[PDB]
Amino acid sequence: GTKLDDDFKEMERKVDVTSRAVMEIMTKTIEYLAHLSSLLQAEALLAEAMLKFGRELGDDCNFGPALGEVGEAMRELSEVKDSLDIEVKQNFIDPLQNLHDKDLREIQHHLKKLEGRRLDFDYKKKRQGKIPDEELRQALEKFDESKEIAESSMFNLLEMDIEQVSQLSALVQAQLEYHKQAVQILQQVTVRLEERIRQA
Amino acid sequence: GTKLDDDFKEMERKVDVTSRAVMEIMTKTIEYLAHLSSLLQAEALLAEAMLKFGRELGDDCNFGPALGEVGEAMRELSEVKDSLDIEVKQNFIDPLQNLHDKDLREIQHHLKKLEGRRLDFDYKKKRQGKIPDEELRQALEKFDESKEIAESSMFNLLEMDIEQVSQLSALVQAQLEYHKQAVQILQQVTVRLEERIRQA
Repeated sequence: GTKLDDDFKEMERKVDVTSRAVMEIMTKTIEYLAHLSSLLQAEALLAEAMLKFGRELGDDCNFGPALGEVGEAMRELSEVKDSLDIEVKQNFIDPLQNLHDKDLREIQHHLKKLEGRRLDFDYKKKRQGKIPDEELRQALEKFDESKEIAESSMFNLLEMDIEQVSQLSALVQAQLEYHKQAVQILQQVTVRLEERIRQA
Repeated sequence: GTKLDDDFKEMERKVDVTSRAVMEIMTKTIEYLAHLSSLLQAEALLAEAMLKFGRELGDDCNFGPALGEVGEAMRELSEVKDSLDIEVKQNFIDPLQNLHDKDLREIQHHLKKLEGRRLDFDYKKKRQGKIPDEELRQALEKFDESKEIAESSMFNLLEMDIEQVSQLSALVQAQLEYHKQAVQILQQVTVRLEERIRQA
Protein backbone atom coordinates (compact mmCIF):
# COMPACT_ATOMS: atom_id res chain seq x y z
CA GLY A 1 0.00 0.00 0.00
CA THR A 2 1.04 3.61 0.68
CA LYS A 3 4.58 4.07 2.02
CA LEU A 4 5.98 6.88 4.13
CA ASP A 5 9.27 8.59 3.23
CA ASP A 6 12.42 7.51 5.03
CA ASP A 7 12.74 10.77 6.94
CA PHE A 8 9.29 10.18 8.40
CA LYS A 9 10.32 6.63 9.16
CA GLU A 10 13.62 7.46 10.86
CA MET A 11 11.85 10.15 12.83
CA GLU A 12 9.41 7.49 13.94
CA ARG A 13 12.15 5.09 15.01
CA LYS A 14 13.83 7.70 17.17
CA VAL A 15 10.53 8.60 18.77
CA ASP A 16 9.99 4.89 19.42
CA VAL A 17 13.35 4.30 21.08
CA THR A 18 13.06 7.49 23.12
CA SER A 19 9.61 6.43 24.23
CA ARG A 20 10.77 2.94 25.18
CA ALA A 21 13.89 4.21 26.92
CA VAL A 22 11.87 6.70 28.98
CA MET A 23 9.82 3.64 29.83
CA GLU A 24 12.46 1.23 31.13
CA ILE A 25 14.75 3.91 32.57
CA MET A 26 11.79 5.09 34.56
CA THR A 27 10.75 1.68 35.82
CA LYS A 28 14.29 0.76 36.81
CA THR A 29 14.88 4.10 38.49
CA ILE A 30 11.81 3.29 40.54
CA GLU A 31 13.16 -0.17 41.40
CA TYR A 32 16.39 1.61 42.27
CA LEU A 33 14.67 4.01 44.65
CA ALA A 34 12.94 1.00 46.18
CA HIS A 35 16.24 -0.55 47.26
CA LEU A 36 17.57 2.88 48.20
CA SER A 37 14.68 3.12 50.64
CA SER A 38 15.32 -0.46 51.74
CA LEU A 39 19.01 0.30 52.50
CA LEU A 40 18.13 3.67 53.98
CA GLN A 41 15.85 1.83 56.41
CA ALA A 42 18.49 -0.78 57.34
CA GLU A 43 20.97 2.05 57.81
CA ALA A 44 18.76 3.84 60.32
CA LEU A 45 18.23 0.55 62.15
CA LEU A 46 21.93 -0.16 62.53
CA ALA A 47 22.24 3.48 63.53
CA GLU A 48 19.69 3.11 66.29
CA ALA A 49 21.09 -0.18 67.56
CA MET A 50 24.34 1.71 67.97
CA LEU A 51 22.85 4.74 69.69
CA LYS A 52 21.17 2.16 71.89
CA PHE A 53 24.04 -0.09 73.04
CA GLY A 54 26.27 2.96 73.31
CA ARG A 55 23.71 4.06 75.84
CA GLU A 56 23.35 0.87 77.88
CA LEU A 57 27.08 0.17 77.80
CA GLY A 58 27.48 3.56 79.43
CA ASP A 59 29.81 6.47 78.74
CA ASP A 60 32.48 5.83 81.39
CA CYS A 61 34.45 4.01 78.66
CA ASN A 62 35.44 4.50 75.01
CA PHE A 63 33.22 2.22 72.96
CA GLY A 64 30.13 3.72 74.60
CA PRO A 65 30.34 7.34 73.39
CA ALA A 66 31.94 6.17 70.14
CA LEU A 67 28.88 4.03 69.35
CA GLY A 68 26.97 7.22 69.95
CA GLU A 69 29.14 9.41 67.75
CA VAL A 70 29.07 6.92 64.89
CA GLY A 71 25.49 6.20 65.88
CA GLU A 72 23.94 9.54 64.95
CA ALA A 73 26.32 10.01 62.06
CA MET A 74 24.88 6.83 60.54
CA ARG A 75 21.32 8.01 61.14
CA GLU A 76 21.89 11.45 59.65
CA LEU A 77 23.29 9.77 56.51
CA SER A 78 20.11 7.74 56.55
CA GLU A 79 17.95 10.87 56.52
CA VAL A 80 20.00 12.37 53.69
CA LYS A 81 19.29 9.22 51.69
CA ASP A 82 15.56 9.89 52.22
CA SER A 83 15.97 13.42 50.95
CA LEU A 84 17.64 11.89 47.88
CA ASP A 85 14.66 9.62 47.19
CA ILE A 86 12.34 12.63 47.20
CA GLU A 87 14.74 14.51 44.90
CA VAL A 88 15.06 11.79 42.26
CA LYS A 89 11.35 11.08 42.46
CA GLN A 90 10.05 14.57 41.78
CA ASN A 91 12.86 15.93 39.58
CA PHE A 92 13.53 12.94 37.34
CA ILE A 93 10.79 10.36 37.59
CA ASP A 94 7.77 12.66 37.63
CA PRO A 95 9.05 14.65 34.66
CA LEU A 96 9.58 11.46 32.63
CA GLN A 97 6.17 10.17 33.73
CA ASN A 98 4.61 13.40 32.55
CA LEU A 99 6.52 13.06 29.26
CA HIS A 100 5.01 9.62 28.84
CA ASP A 101 1.42 10.58 29.68
CA LYS A 102 1.56 13.76 27.68
CA ASP A 103 3.90 14.01 24.71
CA LEU A 104 4.62 10.36 24.05
CA ARG A 105 0.97 9.33 24.43
CA GLU A 106 -0.15 12.05 22.06
CA ILE A 107 2.43 11.03 19.44
CA GLN A 108 1.30 7.42 19.71
CA HIS A 109 -2.26 8.63 19.11
CA HIS A 110 -1.38 10.68 16.02
CA LEU A 111 0.57 7.74 14.72
CA LYS A 112 -2.42 5.44 15.10
CA LYS A 113 -4.68 7.94 13.38
CA LEU A 114 -2.12 8.22 10.59
CA GLU A 115 -2.13 4.45 10.12
CA GLY A 116 -5.92 4.35 10.03
CA ARG A 117 -6.08 7.13 7.47
CA ARG A 118 -3.37 5.43 5.46
CA LEU A 119 -5.07 2.04 5.39
CA ASP A 120 -8.44 3.64 4.64
CA PHE A 121 -6.99 5.48 1.66
CA ASP A 122 -5.28 2.36 0.34
CA TYR A 123 -8.67 0.64 0.51
CA LYS A 124 -10.73 3.41 -1.08
CA LYS A 125 -8.01 3.62 -3.73
CA LYS A 126 -8.44 -0.05 -4.59
CA ARG A 127 -12.04 0.74 -5.51
CA GLN A 128 -11.23 3.82 -7.58
CA GLY A 129 -13.92 3.64 -10.22
CA LYS A 130 -16.35 2.08 -7.78
CA ILE A 131 -16.25 4.96 -5.29
CA PRO A 132 -16.91 8.69 -6.08
CA ASP A 133 -13.75 10.70 -6.76
CA GLU A 134 -14.78 13.17 -4.07
CA GLU A 135 -14.63 10.43 -1.44
CA LEU A 136 -11.23 9.26 -2.66
CA ARG A 137 -9.91 12.85 -2.70
CA GLN A 138 -11.03 13.32 0.89
CA ALA A 139 -9.40 10.04 1.85
CA LEU A 140 -6.14 11.40 0.48
CA GLU A 141 -6.68 14.81 2.03
CA LYS A 142 -7.22 13.20 5.48
CA PHE A 143 -4.07 11.11 5.12
CA ASP A 144 -1.80 14.00 4.21
CA GLU A 145 -3.42 15.95 7.00
CA SER A 146 -2.77 13.22 9.57
CA LYS A 147 0.76 12.73 8.34
CA GLU A 148 1.45 16.42 8.85
CA ILE A 149 0.06 16.30 12.44
CA ALA A 150 2.17 13.25 13.27
CA GLU A 151 5.30 14.82 11.78
CA SER A 152 4.83 17.91 13.90
CA SER A 153 4.32 16.18 17.21
CA MET A 154 7.23 13.81 16.59
CA PHE A 155 9.55 16.55 15.41
CA ASN A 156 8.75 18.75 18.34
CA LEU A 157 9.54 15.97 20.80
CA LEU A 158 12.75 15.02 19.06
CA GLU A 159 13.89 18.61 18.76
CA MET A 160 13.30 19.21 22.46
CA ASP A 161 15.57 16.35 23.51
CA ILE A 162 18.03 18.70 25.20
CA GLU A 163 15.49 18.64 28.02
CA GLN A 164 15.96 14.89 28.51
CA VAL A 165 19.59 15.70 29.04
CA SER A 166 18.54 18.29 31.63
CA GLN A 167 16.57 15.59 33.38
CA LEU A 168 19.47 13.16 33.26
CA SER A 169 21.37 16.10 34.69
CA ALA A 170 18.72 16.52 37.39
CA LEU A 171 19.30 12.90 38.46
CA VAL A 172 23.10 13.28 38.55
CA GLN A 173 22.38 16.53 40.39
CA ALA A 174 20.53 15.02 43.36
CA GLN A 175 23.00 12.14 43.19
CA LEU A 176 26.03 14.41 43.67
CA GLU A 177 24.19 16.47 46.26
CA TYR A 178 23.65 13.39 48.42
CA HIS A 179 27.23 12.11 48.22
CA LYS A 180 28.68 15.56 48.95
CA GLN A 181 26.18 16.04 51.77
CA ALA A 182 27.34 12.67 53.13
CA VAL A 183 31.06 13.30 52.78
CA GLN A 184 30.43 16.09 55.28
CA ILE A 185 28.55 14.04 57.88
CA LEU A 186 31.16 11.28 57.69
CA GLN A 187 34.28 13.45 57.42
CA GLN A 188 33.04 15.14 60.60
CA VAL A 189 32.58 12.05 62.75
CA THR A 190 35.77 10.76 61.14
CA VAL A 191 37.65 13.48 63.02
CA ARG A 192 35.86 12.96 66.33
CA LEU A 193 36.97 9.32 66.31
CA GLU A 194 40.45 10.54 65.40
CA GLU A 195 40.43 12.40 68.72
CA ARG A 196 39.31 9.57 71.01
CA ILE A 197 41.84 7.25 69.42
CA ARG A 198 44.39 10.02 70.07
CA GLN A 199 43.35 10.77 73.68
CA ALA A 200 44.15 7.08 74.02
CA GLY B 1 24.94 -18.58 98.51
CA THR B 2 28.31 -16.98 97.70
CA LYS B 3 28.14 -13.45 96.25
CA LEU B 4 30.63 -11.67 94.02
CA ASP B 5 31.79 -8.11 94.79
CA ASP B 6 30.15 -5.25 92.94
CA ASP B 7 33.27 -4.45 90.92
CA PHE B 8 33.22 -7.99 89.58
CA LYS B 9 29.53 -7.58 88.89
CA GLU B 10 29.76 -4.24 87.09
CA MET B 11 32.65 -5.61 85.08
CA GLU B 12 30.41 -8.48 84.11
CA ARG B 13 27.56 -6.20 83.05
CA LYS B 14 29.81 -4.18 80.77
CA VAL B 15 31.19 -7.34 79.23
CA ASP B 16 27.61 -8.51 78.70
CA VAL B 17 26.44 -5.33 76.98
CA THR B 18 29.57 -5.16 74.85
CA SER B 19 29.07 -8.76 73.86
CA ARG B 20 25.42 -8.23 72.99
CA ALA B 21 26.11 -5.00 71.13
CA VAL B 22 28.84 -6.63 69.05
CA MET B 23 26.15 -9.19 68.34
CA GLU B 24 23.30 -7.02 67.05
CA ILE B 25 25.52 -4.37 65.47
CA MET B 26 27.13 -7.15 63.52
CA THR B 27 23.91 -8.78 62.39
CA LYS B 28 22.38 -5.46 61.34
CA THR B 29 25.54 -4.39 59.55
CA ILE B 30 25.20 -7.60 57.60
CA GLU B 31 21.55 -6.87 56.81
CA TYR B 32 22.74 -3.41 55.81
CA LEU B 33 25.33 -4.79 53.40
CA ALA B 34 22.61 -7.04 52.01
CA HIS B 35 20.51 -4.07 50.89
CA LEU B 36 23.64 -2.22 49.82
CA SER B 37 24.30 -5.11 47.44
CA SER B 38 20.64 -5.09 46.43
CA LEU B 39 20.75 -1.36 45.56
CA LEU B 40 24.18 -1.71 44.00
CA GLN B 41 22.68 -4.33 41.69
CA ALA B 42 19.66 -2.19 40.77
CA GLU B 43 22.02 0.70 40.15
CA ALA B 44 24.09 -1.25 37.65
CA LEU B 45 20.89 -2.37 35.92
CA LEU B 46 19.56 1.15 35.47
CA ALA B 47 23.08 2.02 34.36
CA GLU B 48 23.06 -0.64 31.68
CA ALA B 49 19.56 0.17 30.47
CA MET B 50 20.87 3.67 29.92
CA LEU B 51 24.06 2.65 28.15
CA LYS B 52 21.74 0.50 26.07
CA PHE B 53 19.02 2.92 24.91
CA GLY B 54 21.64 5.62 24.50
CA ARG B 55 23.10 3.20 22.01
CA GLU B 56 19.95 2.26 20.07
CA LEU B 57 18.65 5.82 20.08
CA GLY B 58 21.88 6.72 18.33
CA ASP B 59 24.39 9.52 18.88
CA ASP B 60 23.25 11.97 16.18
CA CYS B 61 21.19 13.70 18.91
CA ASN B 62 21.61 14.86 22.52
CA PHE B 63 19.77 12.36 24.69
CA GLY B 64 21.72 9.51 23.09
CA PRO B 65 25.29 10.35 24.18
CA ALA B 66 23.96 11.83 27.43
CA LEU B 67 22.37 8.49 28.35
CA GLY B 68 25.82 7.11 27.71
CA GLU B 69 27.67 9.67 29.79
CA VAL B 70 25.30 9.29 32.73
CA GLY B 71 25.16 5.61 31.85
CA GLU B 72 28.73 4.65 32.71
CA ALA B 73 28.87 7.17 35.53
CA MET B 74 26.02 5.27 37.18
CA ARG B 75 27.75 1.94 36.63
CA GLU B 76 31.09 3.11 38.01
CA LEU B 77 29.28 4.30 41.15
CA SER B 78 27.80 0.83 41.26
CA GLU B 79 31.25 -0.78 41.25
CA VAL B 80 32.46 1.57 43.98
CA LYS B 81 29.52 0.41 46.10
CA ASP B 82 30.79 -3.17 45.64
CA SER B 83 34.23 -2.15 46.79
CA LEU B 84 32.52 -0.66 49.87
CA ASP B 85 30.80 -3.95 50.69
CA ILE B 86 34.15 -5.74 50.66
CA GLU B 87 35.66 -3.00 52.83
CA VAL B 88 33.00 -3.05 55.54
CA LYS B 89 32.90 -6.83 55.46
CA GLN B 90 36.58 -7.52 56.07
CA ASN B 91 37.51 -4.46 58.16
CA PHE B 92 34.51 -4.22 60.47
CA ILE B 93 32.41 -7.35 60.37
CA ASP B 94 35.18 -9.95 60.33
CA PRO B 95 37.01 -8.28 63.20
CA LEU B 96 33.82 -8.22 65.32
CA GLN B 97 33.09 -11.83 64.34
CA ASN B 98 36.56 -12.80 65.46
CA LEU B 99 35.99 -10.87 68.71
CA HIS B 100 32.86 -12.91 69.27
CA ASP B 101 34.38 -16.32 68.50
CA LYS B 102 37.54 -15.60 70.40
CA ASP B 103 37.47 -13.16 73.30
CA LEU B 104 33.78 -13.03 74.05
CA ARG B 105 33.35 -16.82 73.79
CA GLU B 106 36.29 -17.40 76.10
CA ILE B 107 34.91 -14.95 78.69
CA GLN B 108 31.54 -16.66 78.56
CA HIS B 109 33.33 -19.95 79.21
CA HIS B 110 35.29 -18.66 82.22
CA LEU B 111 32.10 -17.18 83.55
CA LYS B 112 30.32 -20.51 83.31
CA LYS B 113 33.20 -22.28 85.01
CA LEU B 114 33.12 -19.63 87.73
CA GLU B 115 29.42 -20.25 88.32
CA GLY B 116 29.95 -23.99 88.51
CA ARG B 117 32.78 -23.62 90.99
CA ARG B 118 30.71 -21.17 92.97
CA LEU B 119 27.65 -23.40 93.19
CA ASP B 120 29.81 -26.43 93.98
CA PHE B 121 31.45 -24.61 96.86
CA ASP B 122 28.13 -23.40 98.23
CA TYR B 123 26.99 -27.03 98.20
CA LYS B 124 30.10 -28.56 99.76
CA LYS B 125 29.93 -25.76 102.33
CA LYS B 126 26.40 -26.77 103.31
CA ARG B 127 27.80 -30.16 104.29
CA GLN B 128 30.75 -28.79 106.25
CA GLY B 129 31.09 -31.39 108.96
CA LYS B 130 29.89 -34.12 106.63
CA ILE B 131 32.65 -33.62 104.05
CA PRO B 132 36.46 -33.64 104.75
CA ASP B 133 37.93 -30.17 105.29
CA GLU B 134 40.47 -30.85 102.55
CA GLU B 135 37.67 -31.24 100.00
CA LEU B 136 35.99 -28.05 101.18
CA ARG B 137 39.31 -26.15 101.08
CA GLN B 138 39.87 -27.29 97.50
CA ALA B 139 36.34 -26.24 96.59
CA LEU B 140 37.17 -22.76 97.84
CA GLU B 141 40.59 -22.79 96.20
CA LYS B 142 39.00 -23.69 92.82
CA PHE B 143 36.43 -20.91 93.16
CA ASP B 144 38.93 -18.17 93.92
CA GLU B 145 41.05 -19.53 91.13
CA SER B 146 38.19 -19.41 88.62
CA LYS B 147 37.15 -15.97 89.77
CA GLU B 148 40.66 -14.71 89.13
CA ILE B 149 40.68 -16.21 85.59
CA ALA B 150 37.30 -14.65 84.79
CA GLU B 151 38.37 -11.26 86.15
CA SER B 152 41.45 -11.28 83.96
CA SER B 153 39.74 -12.16 80.72
CA MET B 154 36.93 -9.67 81.33
CA PHE B 155 39.29 -6.90 82.37
CA ASN B 156 41.51 -7.41 79.39
CA LEU B 157 38.57 -7.16 77.00
CA LEU B 158 37.15 -4.10 78.69
CA GLU B 159 40.51 -2.37 78.85
CA MET B 160 41.11 -2.97 75.16
CA ASP B 161 37.88 -1.24 74.13
CA ILE B 162 39.75 1.53 72.31
CA GLU B 163 40.04 -1.08 69.56
CA GLN B 164 36.25 -1.25 69.17
CA VAL B 165 36.44 2.45 68.52
CA SER B 166 39.10 1.77 65.89
CA GLN B 167 36.71 -0.67 64.27
CA LEU B 168 33.84 1.80 64.38
CA SER B 169 36.39 4.10 62.82
CA ALA B 170 37.18 1.48 60.17
CA LEU B 171 33.49 1.43 59.20
CA VAL B 172 33.23 5.23 59.01
CA GLN B 173 36.50 5.00 57.08
CA ALA B 174 35.24 2.84 54.21
CA GLN B 175 32.01 4.81 54.41
CA LEU B 176 33.73 8.16 53.78
CA GLU B 177 36.00 6.60 51.18
CA TYR B 178 33.00 5.50 49.13
CA HIS B 179 31.15 8.82 49.27
CA LYS B 180 34.29 10.79 48.41
CA GLN B 181 35.10 8.33 45.63
CA ALA B 182 31.56 8.88 44.35
CA VAL B 183 31.57 12.65 44.58
CA GLN B 184 34.36 12.43 42.02
CA ILE B 185 32.59 10.15 39.53
CA LEU B 186 29.44 12.27 39.73
CA GLN B 187 31.07 15.71 39.86
CA GLN B 188 32.86 14.68 36.66
CA VAL B 189 29.83 13.65 34.62
CA THR B 190 28.08 16.63 36.19
CA VAL B 191 30.40 18.88 34.18
CA ARG B 192 30.10 16.93 30.93
CA LEU B 193 26.33 17.42 31.03
CA GLU B 194 26.98 21.08 31.81
CA GLU B 195 28.72 21.27 28.44
CA ARG B 196 26.07 19.63 26.27
CA ILE B 197 23.40 21.79 27.86
CA ARG B 198 25.69 24.74 27.07
CA GLN B 199 26.51 23.73 23.46
CA ALA B 200 22.74 23.90 23.21
